Amino acid sequence: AADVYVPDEWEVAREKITMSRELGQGSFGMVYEGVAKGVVKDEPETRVAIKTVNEAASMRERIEFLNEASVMKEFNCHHVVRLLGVVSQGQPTLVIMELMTRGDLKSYLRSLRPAPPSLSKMIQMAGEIADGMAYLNANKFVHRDLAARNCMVAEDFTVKIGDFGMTRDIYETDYYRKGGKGLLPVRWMSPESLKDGVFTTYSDVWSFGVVLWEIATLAEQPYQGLSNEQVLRFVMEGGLLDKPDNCPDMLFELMRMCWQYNPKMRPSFLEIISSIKEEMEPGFREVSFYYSEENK
Ligand SMILES: Nc1ncnc2c1c(-c1cccc(OCc3ccccc3)c1)cn2[C@H]1C[C@@H](CN2CCC2)C1
Repeated sequence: AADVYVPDEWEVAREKITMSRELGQGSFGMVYEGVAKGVVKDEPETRVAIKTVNEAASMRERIEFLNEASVMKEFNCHHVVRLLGVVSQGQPTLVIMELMTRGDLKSYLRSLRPAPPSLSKMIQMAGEIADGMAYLNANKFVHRDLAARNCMVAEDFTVKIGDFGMTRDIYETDYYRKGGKGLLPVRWMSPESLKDGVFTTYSDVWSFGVVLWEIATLAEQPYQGLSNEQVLRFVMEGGLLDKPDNCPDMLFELMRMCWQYNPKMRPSFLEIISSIKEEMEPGFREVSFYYSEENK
């Protein structure tokens, strides 16, 4: 008997992947743009993103890397970035993913600053993100680091849920580190996450509210002008982000619902999609988790 990563149908021969450029570093190591052969059915070649570890010599980072990639093997949603494969045998350890050609949502939103995104465009982004999150929550996954920087933009401008590795510790389920060296995205965090480190579908809804505010401000810094320590206290004392200039009333109203102090008073992602579904593009019905037979 053994409890090591076991190569499966997701394993890809090393010789079938080439890297061509740097895309940037989120969790773990550099992400590269490249090409993988035989990863998509009836495509000989596929443009892909290829993720590495940060520290070559760390077996623990290696195992954690692969455990986190294995989580994605379960996901099949138009609004979540897809896993395409894994190179686990020998070094370097590689994770092969759907290439999101327009980069991260935060960088995208910043690029639109000098007309600004129309309400309809904003709603469309919101519903796509909420749909991805509804799928994940329905599959018992709590993202914990939802933020524009961890949503990704497709060639066709579809927003999809991305990097969830930044705040996952290797030992967390069995062991606690006293005090805590853990990374905490405080400006995106619910009062109960700030208080006790509790992360649920409800705290993901809180972060979603902050992503809406990022969309409406074109990725201004939430609580700009407060330190990290000041944000933590401010939000735990019931502080809220202000309504952005020229924010459509309906969007701010959504933020307000997501930012109920008590987690049980917050909408679910399904309830958010429900409230905005009529303002989504017609194609949303055909690609969404919300309208799929999985949504039961
Ligand atoms: N698919 C992609 N396509 C194109 N670029 C991508 C991605 C992903 C990408 C997308 C989805 C998931 C993901 O982590 C999953 C995971 C988690 C844990 C272990 C193994 C894998 C990475 C990140 N980037 C870029 C690298 C840049 C990071 N920046 C933006 C802020 C810092 C953005």
